[PDB]
Amino acid sequence: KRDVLAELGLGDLRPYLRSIGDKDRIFPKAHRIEVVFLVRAANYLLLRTEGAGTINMTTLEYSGGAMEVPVIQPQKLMAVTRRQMLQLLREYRDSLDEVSKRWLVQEVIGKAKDLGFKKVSEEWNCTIQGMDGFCPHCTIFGAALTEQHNEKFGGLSIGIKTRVRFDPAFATQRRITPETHNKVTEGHLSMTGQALFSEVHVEPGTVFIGRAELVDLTEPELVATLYSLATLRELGGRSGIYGTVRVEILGVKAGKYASTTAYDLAAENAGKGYEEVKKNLKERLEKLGFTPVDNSKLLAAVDHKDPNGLFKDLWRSSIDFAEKMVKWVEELKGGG
Ligand SMILES: [Zn+2]
Repeated sequence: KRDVLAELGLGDLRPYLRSIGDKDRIFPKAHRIEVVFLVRAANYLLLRTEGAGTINMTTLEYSGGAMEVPVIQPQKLMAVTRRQMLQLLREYRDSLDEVSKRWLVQEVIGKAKDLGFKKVSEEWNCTIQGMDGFCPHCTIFGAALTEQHNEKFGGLSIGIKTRVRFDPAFATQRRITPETHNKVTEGHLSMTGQALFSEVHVEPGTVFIGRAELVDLTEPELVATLYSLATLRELGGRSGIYGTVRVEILGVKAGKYASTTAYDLAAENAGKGYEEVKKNLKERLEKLGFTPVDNSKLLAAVDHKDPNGLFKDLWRSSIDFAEKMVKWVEELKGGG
């Protein structure tokens, strides 16, 4: 049958992936898959801080000196990527006919009901902001679950941590609107000036270098994660980044330890523009032992609107995880 990993150059990843139905899905394996990607601003990108300590600008140190560049912080990357997976899940849902819908209701939603989950309407939906605690975006990117989500969690707080960890994504050039009139206030303090980066306008064409580590994923979870990234376009919501981007996956590598970081890659490419960066990066990734990814092939090999395509296996994988999670909670709570 169909083998999307083989269609992409990605067959050698298999030994490193988890299998749906594995009794030990909750137990971690001591390896990771690095994914390196590019984010390019189509129009202007607007960056906004969200609370004390959040940043839009950061320093790249490199051979010729130091430059402060725009940066997309990890929790913004999380927010937009998970919001995209969620939208793809909604479109999958809306692609179902009566036959495939009953599959979802009976084989997925029903199974979730049996497992104690409360958000089990036959009309499926989840948010990014309640959450069901069993859908692919919840299980992959994480959630804080309580008795509100699952009737078996009385007196318990159950945390799912993300299995997709983002580096910050770093711009290679300081291409921002010169702006002196941002203003922030709190009580009797106010702040303005050129160096206030509460809001940043990143110029069209700016490229950011990104990296993520993907751990303990199954095949469809991995592919759907790559695909959610690759299909990012309109960014918004409440995540502090707003505008249109194009994202390209450049390469993956499995290993016990990471071979690179977004920061180092960007620093290597300080001052350089899109085409030069992409060229340099492709070479660097090859030297680092990365398997190239054909972003165009990725987009075509996955049809999230096919009722029996990858997103079916994604849902199977998610409910599998959720089952193992519930079992783990019951087996480790120590009675009661
Ligand atoms: Zn969910």
